[PDB]
Amino acid sequence: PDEPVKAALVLHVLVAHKLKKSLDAVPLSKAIKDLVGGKSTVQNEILGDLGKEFGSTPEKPEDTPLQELAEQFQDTFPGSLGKQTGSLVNRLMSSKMPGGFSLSVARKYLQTRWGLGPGRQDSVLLVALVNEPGARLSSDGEAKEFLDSCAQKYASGAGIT
Repeated sequence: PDEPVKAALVLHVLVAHKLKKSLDAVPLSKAIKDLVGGKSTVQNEILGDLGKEFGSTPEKPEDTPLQELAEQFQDTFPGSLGKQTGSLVNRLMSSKMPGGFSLSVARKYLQTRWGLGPGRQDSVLLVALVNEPGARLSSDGEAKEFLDSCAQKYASGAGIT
């Protein structure tokens, strides 16, 4: 069941996080310059977080849509955690979660309750990153409806259990 991350599960997530939009809400099949409109600050900031650890920069950003970037990047993507792509995960993990909820106790619960594996537990924090709560969760038991619903949206992908 275990397989590494696809760039359409790690970087299509990130460009939906900057627009504060949903997964189906972006058209997914058009270029970055046409996505944001004419804001021209987030457009240079999308290439800011698309160029940190990711073999940093492609041959040209604004010619490919959100798939046709990633089909080029699969031979360059080693299945990394993310330096500051994956640091937005820790931002959710400290600002919106109760006291005593760093990534040690979370990654235990993703395996010992549902069963995902470390190759698939990267791609379930990112579907937690697109739907963040508006406030910090006031109890440890609030991770039983927030974090469990991320694996149910992950069940709309490969669909294991």
